[PDB]
Amino acid sequence: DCPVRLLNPNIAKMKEDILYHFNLTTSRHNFPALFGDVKFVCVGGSPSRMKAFIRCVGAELGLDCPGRDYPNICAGTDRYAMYKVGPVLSVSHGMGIPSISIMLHELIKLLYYARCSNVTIIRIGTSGGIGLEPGTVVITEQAVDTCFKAEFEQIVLGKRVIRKTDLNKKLVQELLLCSAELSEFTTVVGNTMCTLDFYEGQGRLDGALCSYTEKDKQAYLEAAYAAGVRNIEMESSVFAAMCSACGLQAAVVCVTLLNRLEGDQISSPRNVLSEYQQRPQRLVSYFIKKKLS
Amino acid sequence: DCPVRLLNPNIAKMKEDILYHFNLTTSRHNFPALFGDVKFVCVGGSPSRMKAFIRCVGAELGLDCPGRDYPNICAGTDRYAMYKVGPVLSVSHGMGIPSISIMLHELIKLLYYARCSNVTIIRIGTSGGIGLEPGTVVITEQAVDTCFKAEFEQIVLGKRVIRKTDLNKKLVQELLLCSAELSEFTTVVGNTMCTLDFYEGQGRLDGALCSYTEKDKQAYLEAAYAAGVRNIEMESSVFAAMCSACGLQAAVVCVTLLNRLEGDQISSPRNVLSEYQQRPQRLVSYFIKKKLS
Ligand SMILES: O=c1[nH]c(=O)n(COCCO)cc1Cc1ccccc1
Ligand SMILES: O=c1[nH]c(=O)n(COCCO)cc1Cc1ccccc1
Repeated sequence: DCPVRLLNPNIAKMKEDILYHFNLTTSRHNFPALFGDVKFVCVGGSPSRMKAFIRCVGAELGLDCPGRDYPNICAGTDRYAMYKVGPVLSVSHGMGIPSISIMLHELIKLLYYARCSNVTIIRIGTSGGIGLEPGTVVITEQAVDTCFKAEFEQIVLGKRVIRKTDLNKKLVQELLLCSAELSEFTTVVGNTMCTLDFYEGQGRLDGALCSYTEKDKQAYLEAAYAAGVRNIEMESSVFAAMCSACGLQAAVVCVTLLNRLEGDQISSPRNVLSEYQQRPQRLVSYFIKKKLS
Repeated sequence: DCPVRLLNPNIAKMKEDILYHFNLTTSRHNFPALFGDVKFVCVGGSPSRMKAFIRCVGAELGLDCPGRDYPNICAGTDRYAMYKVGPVLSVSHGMGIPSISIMLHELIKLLYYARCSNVTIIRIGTSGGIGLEPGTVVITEQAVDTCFKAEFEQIVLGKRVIRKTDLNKKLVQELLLCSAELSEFTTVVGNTMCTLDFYEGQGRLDGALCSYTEKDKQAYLEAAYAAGVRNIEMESSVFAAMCSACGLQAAVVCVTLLNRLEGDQISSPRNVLSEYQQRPQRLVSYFIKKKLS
């Protein structure tokens, strides 16, 4: 029905291709054999979260592997980790726009080389909330920039280029339905601001550098809230800009680890934080199992 | 004798500080005892390279423990890895400005809490060459942007802020003298262009997306070269800006994996690429040995 597509005429003309940061090559690896059956891709910053994710899905799907292991498909490199259980692939992306951008360029080409179709991609992550209790799960409506607009900007051969951000509306509704059925945590739908710096780029007072006042950053966070922003993270704008352009249905599901209107460091005890950290995995693995049921 | 400094008044008012992405805190770790002897810090993208680096410099210094693991000081998290031997720290930083930015805010705080002084910090890494033979090591003179200027722009509370990039001129000279004495590979001094992204951000033709022609990327690379740029990477601009601000003497030493005027993928056999990858490590460990003897 809907094949993954690239927006690059040069790919067709290449004899072989190397997915440098995955250590996978079309000369050595049989892409349709390895990945042709992939229907769900889940991505997140931490390699150990992504392995925890695949194990969670394994057990949900009863495709479980009880007493046994999920090999890292990227063994041989440590730029990203990658795991697979049935039609589900789990991929780490590190932190920040450039780190996920590289992963996405290589992932989208793998999916294309695998002859994948009807792929859903969901980012699971963590975030700072604005005016939400800690632990709230946010399903992103729009991924927005530091002016609270639905855009991703980058420089390409010296020229400022802008792409619109786009997340599948129907997917947001499907995820919300799952969350209501689960009833295990508060879930809200709102806008997610994506920044390039975690400290000064998100109005923190605890960096090595801070050129502004508590009152300054508070006015900034309030202005974000008024424009519909509910959480803050570092990957969502390029993720939304790229995935739509390539024929993938995409969502972003992040848990808030603190309320930024009240401060900058996490004051949840360790057991409570571990619980928050598995909420996006819980929702998404539940959602996948539903789809495969 | 120059202590590490912070540009943030709020730090003195905090009772404790958690370096979230290192899994270290000031209440649970005696930073002066643990890190107080640090005089050199080497940073790079890959944790496995940074572990290889510490093993290398440990042997140079006569501190090597045949049959002992170097422990990861950041055990408990997988955001970054960190290793130590005597007065040398090795820290991974992942890929891109945001990822290294997080690491540098926390590292500079750590060095401050440890009461370190006269610290030298050197980034080792890989790069795309412009008009250099593959495997050439570039000691960066100025870290430049896509206009080819020695500036780093960031958004702070929705506002553009421009900072100067400053790499220590004396340290460049010392690394150049070291390279001439070692005489194990071609070493040049030149400018290094720092881009946000890797595929379209560096004019490659092999991404999932590509908006320009081979001719247009070639012209842009030629304009970079005419402006003094000899290599291209993804972290030098923010590294230079932050380190100079906080009183660390900083330098960047990268190896070129290809010449981008010839194309975008590595023609080098993998055994050769493996020798190239070890060259910045070789130079900097040698430099540290000289400095400490
Ligand atoms: O405020 C945040 N902002 C943010 O971009 N994230 C993004 O996930 C980034 C890696 O920690 C996560 C948080 C929550 C947080 C708060 C304090 C310490 C660590 C993480
Ligand atoms: O062209 C480059 N540009 C670039 O920013 N780097 C930076 O180190 C980046 C992580 O892959 C490394 C290179 C060398 C290279 C070339 C082809 C494939 C992989 C790496």
